Amino acid sequence: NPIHDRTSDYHKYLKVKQGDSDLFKLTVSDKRYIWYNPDPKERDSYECGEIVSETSDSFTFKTVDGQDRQVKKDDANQRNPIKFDGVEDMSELSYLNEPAVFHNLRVRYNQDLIYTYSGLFLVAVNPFKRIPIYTQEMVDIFKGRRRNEVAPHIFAISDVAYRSMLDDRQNQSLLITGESGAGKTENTKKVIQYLASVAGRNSGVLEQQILQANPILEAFGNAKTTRNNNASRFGKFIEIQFNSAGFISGASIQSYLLEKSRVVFQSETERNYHIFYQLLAGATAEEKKALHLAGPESFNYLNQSGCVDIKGVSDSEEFKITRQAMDIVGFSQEEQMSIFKIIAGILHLGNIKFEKGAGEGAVLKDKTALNAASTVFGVNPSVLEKALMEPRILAGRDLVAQHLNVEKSSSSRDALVKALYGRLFLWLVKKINNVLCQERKAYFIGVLDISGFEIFKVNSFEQLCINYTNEKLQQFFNHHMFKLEQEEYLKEKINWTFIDFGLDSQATIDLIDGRQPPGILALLDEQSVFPNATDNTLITKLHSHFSKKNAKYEEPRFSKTEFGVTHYAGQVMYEIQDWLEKNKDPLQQDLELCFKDSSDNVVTKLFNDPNIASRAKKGANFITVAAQYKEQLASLMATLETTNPHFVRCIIPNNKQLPAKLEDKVVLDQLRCNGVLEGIRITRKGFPNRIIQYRFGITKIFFRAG
Ligand SMILES: Nc1ncnc2c1ncn2[C@@H]1O[C@H](COP(=O)(O)OP(=O)(O)NP(=O)(O)O)[C@@H](O)[C@H]1O
Ligand SMILES: Cc1ccc2c(c1)C(=O)[C@]1(O)CCN(c3ccccc3)C1=N2
Ligand SMILES: [Mg+2]
Repeated sequence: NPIHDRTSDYHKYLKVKQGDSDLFKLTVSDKRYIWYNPDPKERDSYECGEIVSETSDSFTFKTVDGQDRQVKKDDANQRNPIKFDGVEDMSELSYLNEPAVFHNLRVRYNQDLIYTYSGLFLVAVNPFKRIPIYTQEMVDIFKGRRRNEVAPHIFAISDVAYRSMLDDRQNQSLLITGESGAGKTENTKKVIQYLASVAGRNSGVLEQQILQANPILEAFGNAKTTRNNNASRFGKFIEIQFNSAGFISGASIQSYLLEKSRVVFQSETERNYHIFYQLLAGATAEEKKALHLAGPESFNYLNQSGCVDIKGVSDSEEFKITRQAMDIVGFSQEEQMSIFKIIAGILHLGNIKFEKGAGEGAVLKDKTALNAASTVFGVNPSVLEKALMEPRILAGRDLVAQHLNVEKSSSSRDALVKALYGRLFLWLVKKINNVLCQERKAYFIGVLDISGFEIFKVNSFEQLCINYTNEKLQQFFNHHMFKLEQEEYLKEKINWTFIDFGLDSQATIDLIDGRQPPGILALLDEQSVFPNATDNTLITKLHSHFSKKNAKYEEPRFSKTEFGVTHYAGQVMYEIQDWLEKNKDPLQQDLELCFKDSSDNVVTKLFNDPNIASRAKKGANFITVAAQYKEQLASLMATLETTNPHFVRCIIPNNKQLPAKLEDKVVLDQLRCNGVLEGIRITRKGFPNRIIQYRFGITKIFFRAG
């Protein structure tokens, strides 16, 4: 049994190494220790001091450099006896304080033990290197094991959810939180791997298709940002579906709004979506001539950020892997070829250069890029040129050809690019779901992988929606861990004094999405239909409603175009430029009419299939992106409320994507804003189990521990 064999790989990579006689000596020491700050300006930098004396209310301890200091017992962060260092479940610690919890994660992380329980939920600290704990042999070890029978692991919480699903006949979710780069997408994939394996299984083709969906989604929906070389730029909820017997019967991917803006613009050092680099690196021979391709430096949409490759990644090899996944999932050769024509066409569109005509209207003097795009998309270049520079609109009921200047023509060309790419992405997910989901499900385990909290030098509308999604997820953790839990204790009247755990994201949520008094998204929508609005009237309206009024909002003194939201994970300043256009998300109807006539069978579907190309109305206006965002988030939250949730908190070790480098302030900020210590305390002080060290409740008896 590998669990008990100290030579096994399980022991070697998932268990705390045996300590030596010198460590034994230290472990039976009668000395006692304290975690203190050498510099009180930096509360997160701790050293260990020996406690050398005490009074009824203070400790005196030695500092690393010697000099003795005193501290009130009520302010003291005592160090755990060292037999606790490496403990698998931190609810076992005697002293529950910040430096002690960090220390335990630190000891485990120093020996590549990245998973640790923190009471009821799992903490996963990103190793930023490969650790061989996800093999089939590891999978087989965890299969069917109760949590306290095996070491902490993403496989274990996955098995727990799978047995709860069987035993309780109840849908489950696995909610994996974390800032950008923390490990959500990798851990998501391990949960899927594990479930596909243990739920069977000779009848392996579906399981393979499920796994192969990922390189396709990542190639199109992930990109290098400053926070993650493989940042997810869309959120997803993956439903792994099981028949009533408990075997996997299918899967279905719910994808959320994609950051289409990245197709046309990337900040310094970032990349566009991986697929563009994969194509240009990995085509073939006649693909490059058939698609009129050259290198990334030759395309405006890839030559701006100064970064065309990612250390340790071969875009040409990844292209082979993406195509191989497209084959396995079932995309035809003609379908793959049309997918790449659309990628190539986008890049050609981005190389159109509009310039000033005799008058204010733009003209196109060099049509090389226009012609190449039109060739690959299968559209008429003269019709496309006219739809870009001279689109027709109604003015009242009259039909009037506009003549757009350079800036507007360029923006319209970008709008067409973003629509093509976002619609292609939706089409990819739809095609995948049609393959993966071929049976009605009895049960599901849903795994949520959102885009993680992020802060850049410039934060725009996309960042506010990403960070709001993260705030809402933290609140769902707070609701589950603290608020519902104490609501039960009351509904049962069990002698329980309510405890304020001081974690409540409600104020920030009402600021962003309040109705009600109206929050930020509601005012954005109101401005979006006001004929006379500008990004400046919008910011003025926000300040008017919130400045010196809402405690989570800040009107900054250093800028007239930004506002601050105090999120659970820190304040973010948001630049208002282009918000009304991003929210309206316009696309000239003459461009749509041009692409509806495409000779290409995939392009034609992107523009004629209503599930892909149609947009809902609200009154006399198309539904705004903020409204679409809210519908998606509301649908997710409604789904989660039907499941029994399991939480995995991914923690990034530093801001440099490096292994073996824990950064104290970075880690501790996450431990605080994630509510990890509060989560351990409720576990310890509360009454985790109730049917039908104790309380007799009105209709159940509640159990502690044990
Ligand atoms: N358990 C792991 N083993 C090995 N490498 C990992 C692990 N978890 C994370 N990584 C590395 O860390 C990188 C970022 O992790 P990822 O799971 O993509 O982050 P994320 O939380 O999904 N970020 P985002 O999509 O931007 O919100 C990965 O590409 C891997 O290099
Ligand atoms: C549950 C949910 C709902 C909406 C979402 C997300 C998740 C995301 O993670 C994103 O898919 C990440 C990008 N993003 C987005 C992009 C542009 C505009 C608004 C949101 C997101 N919206
Ligand atoms: Mg991700």
